[PDB]
Amino acid sequence: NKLTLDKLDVKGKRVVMRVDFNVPMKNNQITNNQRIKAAVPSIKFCLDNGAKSVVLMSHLGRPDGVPMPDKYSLEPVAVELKSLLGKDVLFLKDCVGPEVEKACANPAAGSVILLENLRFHVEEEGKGKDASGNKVKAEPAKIEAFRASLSKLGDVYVNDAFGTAHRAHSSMVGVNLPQKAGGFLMKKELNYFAKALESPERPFLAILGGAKVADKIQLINNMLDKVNEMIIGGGMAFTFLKVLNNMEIGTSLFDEEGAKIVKDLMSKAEKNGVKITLPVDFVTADKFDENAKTGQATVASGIPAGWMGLDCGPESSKKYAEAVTRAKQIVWNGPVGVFEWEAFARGTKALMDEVVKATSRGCITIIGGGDTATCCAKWNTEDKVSHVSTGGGASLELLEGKVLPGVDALSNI
Ligand SMILES: Nc1ncnc2c1ncn2[C@@H]1O[C@H](COP(=O)(O)OP(=O)(O)CP(=O)(O)O)[C@@H](O)[C@H]1O
Repeated sequence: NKLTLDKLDVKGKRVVMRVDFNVPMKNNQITNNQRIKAAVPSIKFCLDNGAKSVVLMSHLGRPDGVPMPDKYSLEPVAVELKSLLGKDVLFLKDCVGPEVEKACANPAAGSVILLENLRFHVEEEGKGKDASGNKVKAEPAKIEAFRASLSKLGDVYVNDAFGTAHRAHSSMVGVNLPQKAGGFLMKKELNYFAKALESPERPFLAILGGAKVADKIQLINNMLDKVNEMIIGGGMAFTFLKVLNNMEIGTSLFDEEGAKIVKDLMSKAEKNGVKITLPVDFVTADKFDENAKTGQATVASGIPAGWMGLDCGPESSKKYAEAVTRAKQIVWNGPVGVFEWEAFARGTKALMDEVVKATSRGCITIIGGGDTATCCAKWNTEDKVSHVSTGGGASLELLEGKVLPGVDALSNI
């Protein structure tokens, strides 16, 4: 279909490799390195297979096309990468231009080079904001030059940046080398998602959680065409409960736009035979705070208002468990409560326990990136589910049935 790294001859070749090293940070300290580790297999393969160089490029955060070295440098990533790889990483303070080109022209065999944040240049995204905060547009000649420069850095191109595969950015689709190969991470991610979406083992359970409904309509709709069961949890559930069940939800999140289509979505489900599991009980809070006073409510009792519901309750966890038990395949995108806070994490943790249990008995368990992946780190379960995705937005696009420009741009095999 598409050329992949396993099929690519890299011996004695400089490999310029787009990766997603857009890792969570604080005070320029990396807080989850999951994205970095995820790329190691492609990098090692290249090295073990005689690549002259591997030049790594990524964005970090949204500097919006202006240099932000004290907020968004990849320098910390170069440090973490050397540790993961047990090899030196040469960090360049830029990604394009004559000095970087000189550095990458003919490196000593086995050289690993990490470029500075691609997004310090407006050319990468093709638009951005000026240093005064005004929206600005990249210029075509400059974009071409930007792409040309990156292109100079390797003989062959590999994209392992699954997390960025939804972005038609210069580094992702604009590289002007004839051989453009998907990396092992890109391959792995797509395989699990394809199987899940094209050819699932059944029953196929989707667990969708999150705050709002409006932004998930395509996703729910598409998933309803694929799955056998769906759990809808988190903040989004209140919209369904209020509309469908007449529930009193207090101050819990309510999506007015979403409420308009909830019925239509449930109709599709019924028509398709998809069993919907909504929460039946809740952990309530008197305010939206980590340390709020908490209570308990049922759909029938209502949320006494305007208290808000911030986790599912024990009976919900039981129904969720029952669904998990039924499943031979699961895709989980979204926590079922405010997992960030211990008083409202219980539902999420229990579900994680169930998902882990399912994996141990052969359930194919796919965790969407973003918050759900974060939970995997938090509770140390990355090696206990089948797949923890590195791409939240990207994975969501696939789940919505969308094409990834980063994949499309690869060479055909
Ligand atoms: N019952 C509930 N009430 C309010 N918020 C809830 C909730 N259950 C979960 N959440 C919150 O939902 C958040 C995730 O929701 P959402 O739909 O906004 O994804 P998101 O904010 O990650 C989109 P983006 O990718 O831009 O960050 C988590 O931060 C969690 O605290």
